[PDB]
Amino acid sequence: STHEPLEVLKEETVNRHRAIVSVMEELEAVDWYDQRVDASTDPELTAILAHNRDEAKEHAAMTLEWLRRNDAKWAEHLRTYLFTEGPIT
Amino acid sequence: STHEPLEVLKEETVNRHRAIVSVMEELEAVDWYDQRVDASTDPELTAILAHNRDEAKEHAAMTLEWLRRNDAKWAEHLRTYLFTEGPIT
Amino acid sequence: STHEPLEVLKEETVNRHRAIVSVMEELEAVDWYDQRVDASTDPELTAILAHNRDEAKEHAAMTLEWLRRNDAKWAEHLRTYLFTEGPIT
Amino acid sequence: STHEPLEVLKEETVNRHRAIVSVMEELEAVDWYDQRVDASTDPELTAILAHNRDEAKEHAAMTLEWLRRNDAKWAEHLRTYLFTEGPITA
Amino acid sequence: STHEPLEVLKEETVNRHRAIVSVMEELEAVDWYDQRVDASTDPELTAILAHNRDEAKEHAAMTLEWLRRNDAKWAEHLRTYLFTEGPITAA
Amino acid sequence: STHEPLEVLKEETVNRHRAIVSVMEELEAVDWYDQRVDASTDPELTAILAHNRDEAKEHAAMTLEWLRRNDAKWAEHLRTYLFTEGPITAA
Amino acid sequence: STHEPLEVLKEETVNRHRAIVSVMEELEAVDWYDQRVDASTDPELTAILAHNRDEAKEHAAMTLEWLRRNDAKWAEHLRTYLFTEGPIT
Amino acid sequence: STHEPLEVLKEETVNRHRAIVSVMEELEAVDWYDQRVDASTDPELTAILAHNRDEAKEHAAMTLEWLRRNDAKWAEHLRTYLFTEGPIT
Amino acid sequence: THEPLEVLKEETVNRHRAIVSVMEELEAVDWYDQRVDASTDPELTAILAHNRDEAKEHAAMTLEWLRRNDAKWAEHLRTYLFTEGPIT
Amino acid sequence: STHEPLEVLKEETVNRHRAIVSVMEELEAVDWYDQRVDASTDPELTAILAHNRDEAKEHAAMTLEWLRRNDAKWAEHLRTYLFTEGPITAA
Ligand SMILES: [Ca+2]
Ligand SMILES: [Ca+2]
Ligand SMILES: [Ca+2]
Ligand SMILES: [Ca+2]
Ligand SMILES: [Ca+2]
Ligand SMILES: [Ca+2]
Ligand SMILES: [Ca+2]
Ligand SMILES: [Ca+2]
Ligand SMILES: [Ca+2]
Ligand SMILES: [Ca+2]
Repeated sequence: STHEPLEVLKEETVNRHRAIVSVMEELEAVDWYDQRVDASTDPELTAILAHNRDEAKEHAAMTLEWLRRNDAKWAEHLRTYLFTEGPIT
Repeated sequence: STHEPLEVLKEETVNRHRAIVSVMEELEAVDWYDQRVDASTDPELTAILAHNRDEAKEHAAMTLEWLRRNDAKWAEHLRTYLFTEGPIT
Repeated sequence: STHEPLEVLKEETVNRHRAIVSVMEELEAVDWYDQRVDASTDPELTAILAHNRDEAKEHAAMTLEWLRRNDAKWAEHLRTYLFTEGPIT
Repeated sequence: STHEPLEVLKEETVNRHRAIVSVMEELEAVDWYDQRVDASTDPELTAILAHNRDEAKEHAAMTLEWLRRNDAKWAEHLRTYLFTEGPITA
Repeated sequence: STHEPLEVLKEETVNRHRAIVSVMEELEAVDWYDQRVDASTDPELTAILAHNRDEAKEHAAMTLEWLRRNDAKWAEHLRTYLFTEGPITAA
Repeated sequence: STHEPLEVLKEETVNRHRAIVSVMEELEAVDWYDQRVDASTDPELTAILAHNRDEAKEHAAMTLEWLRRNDAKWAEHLRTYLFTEGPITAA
Repeated sequence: STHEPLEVLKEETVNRHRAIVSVMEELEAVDWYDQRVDASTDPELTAILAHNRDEAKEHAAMTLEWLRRNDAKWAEHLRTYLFTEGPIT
Repeated sequence: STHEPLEVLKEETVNRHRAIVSVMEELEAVDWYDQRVDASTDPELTAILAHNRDEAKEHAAMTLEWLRRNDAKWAEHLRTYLFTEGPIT
Repeated sequence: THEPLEVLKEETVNRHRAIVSVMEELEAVDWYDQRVDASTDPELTAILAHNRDEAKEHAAMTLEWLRRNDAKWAEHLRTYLFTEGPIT
Repeated sequence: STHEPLEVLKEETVNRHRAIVSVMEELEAVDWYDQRVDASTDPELTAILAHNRDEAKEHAAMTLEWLRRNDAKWAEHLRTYLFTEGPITAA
């Protein structure tokens, strides 16, 4: 799944790759589920989709915390912006 | 770029979609630049890749804070896990 | 995301499409997470990956039950084969 | 077709991957056949498409049962939700 | 799924399109199932994969017959080569 | 092109893979050409596209006969459905 | 199949697009068949693959001639290079 | 980028593969550039797109000539159809 | 385009046409250069190398168009192109 | 991610591949961000998308300068066309 041969990648880079691709996939599921929630015409399906959507958000947050704890720039940049109140830029 | 027709999607669902795909694309850049930092045999190139990598993390962090502020479950789940101690699970 | 124009599709066919593609995406996550569990060299990440894997199984099971309740041949075939003993064929 | 190198995967993981990808592909045929069934304007084709659709559902059910027999969490989560009444999110 | 807009396609062209992509997908399943059958190390799964494989061949054959009945050049070319005996590049 | 590593695939499985992906690719061409035949506004091009469409049908037919000769379930199911009359799903 | 909306494309541009992608698809078949001919271990299959390879070349040549007749600079550049002797550059 | 293992491919097959994919990519650029030419509303951009378009045609023609010189059936079939009059089929 | 053309400004769409063109020429530059290294036929190698370097030229032309038509492209290309010393 | 085997590629070819795909990806982000900037109906998001858009341009320029320094034909052609006046096709 990597762009460079594993041969040249440090173990920490590959573990971070595993986490990053996990966040990406959960983010995608969040988005597609939210779209289906809006478009669904069956309320029983809509409740299932909306539930799965919100657990995908939890999966992403758990993996993002792992990245925060194992990558200094992630911790630094996440600390600057997350859980703030003023204008983001 | 959306999976359901825009006509059935709420405005704010589409704006969250724009933010989520942005975070996904910045996450992909972080992973790919990080792999290329490891594999590059040109130090001047490596310094550029590393700089771009870490700015992609900042772009992800800003856009993520926007998601947190505009989605009740992103705020709940991010609050649960980010900058915590002890087992993420 | 549909192969035929929404004008010619029954509303229920589109709802079933929303469910099928959700299950497919959950199955993909189960598989990918399980492969990352085997390959991970960080025990914390492995624990997150395994947790997300097993919740993806739950999401699939939930959505599959919706299909079962909303499609006569899913109900027939799932009842023939699930929770059985002896050769599946 | 695996995302991690086969050297690091347990044999059982790779066999479950084979089953999972099989279920995914049968589900996709189910969805596409059903959409084609709605859109077809040839009755003889529609009958073939609907026949193939419903056998794809059967292939998926067979492979899902194998997964249930070979994975404790699949067996648990399928047990909880399949063949129930009432809200699924309960 | 079509490469040209539906407005310019004849209805029968679109029906043949539906038949063709079905056959393609059944063929893809035949091939992947057979590879997984070779590679599987679990005999219970292998029996399932092989059963699904051969049912996919049936799905392809059924849809192929529909194409044969609804397209004269399919009928011509399938008649030239199927169920023959000699070298195939000569019939 | 294979979904499992070559070192676990039997040679005959890989040859059938080569034949199957060939039929799939010719089928794709038949469909795409036929759609372009409907949409084209230049008659000289249309005649070329149709010629190519129908030669793609022949390529698929030749390769299908190889499959029939090299796989007993292809032989069985194709014999059941090709060149028949009456409902296809009842043969 | 077009990258710009059909309503802004001239009709001649769309016909050339039909021809160009046909040549591309036939070129791909020539290449893929030639690789399979080299790799095949069944002589009866190989003869079929090679027959189809060389017909895909004929299809490409035919379609390219239509393009040549319908595009002034296809005609000019093909006339410059085809059927020459000496370094192509 | 080849479909069969390089170990079983003949040297000439791999070189023709490099030439064929090059012709394919130049043809694609001709088509996409021509579509952008029709749709562009900036005259300076349009001039660049058309200029690059006609050079991609020259690149394809050069590479096709190499194929003609290095493949007897390309030579036969191009000779049959290129620079002719009357019905191509 | 990733958003509907009806919500996009006309200049935005023209910059899209330019950006995707540069991207496709860059990809050709990269693929041609890899093929130049791997080619075992001398006349082919010369064609690939010629096509490679013309794609670079196409990219340069289309980038200049962007520079003339986007103030941030002009600023950032002015900051870094043709400089001495560390790029970061 | 290379199309030829790494064995046969010169090291500078692989490093230029790393630079080129980086530029492509930053360019893609410039384009997608700008289209999202046009289409966004939330001004706080728009400000983020637009800031990110303009930093992608800087990333592209930095990497392009590296290519210019490491490739004579990039240096030649960029010198011909960048920061000029008049018809671009003629300089
Ligand atoms: Ca605070
Ligand atoms: Ca990207
Ligand atoms: Ca996914
Ligand atoms: Ca499929
Ligand atoms: Ca056998
Ligand atoms: Ca094809
Ligand atoms: Ca023929
Ligand atoms: Ca391209
Ligand atoms: Ca125009
Ligand atoms: Ca030039």
